[PDB]
Amino acid sequence: NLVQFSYLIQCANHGKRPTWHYMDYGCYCGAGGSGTPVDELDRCCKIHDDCYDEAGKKGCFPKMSAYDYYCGENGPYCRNIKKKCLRFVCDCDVEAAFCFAKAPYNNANWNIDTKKRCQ
Repeated sequence: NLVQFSYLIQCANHGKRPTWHYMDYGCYCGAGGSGTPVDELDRCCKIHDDCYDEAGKKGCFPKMSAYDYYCGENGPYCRNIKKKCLRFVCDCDVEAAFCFAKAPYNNANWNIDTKKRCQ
């Protein structure tokens, strides 16, 4: 999951910020998953969790291999067609990489008290 997701995030945001900046943000960007998303970047992470829960109920995890993608001028896009579970997880990852690149990064929402703000 994380290695290829990091390449898609870095492609979409052009290098603006390191992937780790999105790993402990709000209520949903990171390990847990409770409460209401604190902002539009946090809503990106919640949709990505919904997407990964759907992929798991379709038997798409663990990943058979690396999915196919290309980083063009355009930003990243997925290229698997015949391998359906690899295309489904890549779609989840590239929609969150674009969402992240377009959402404002609110520095006050990095590493919050999640037991309190999301519960």
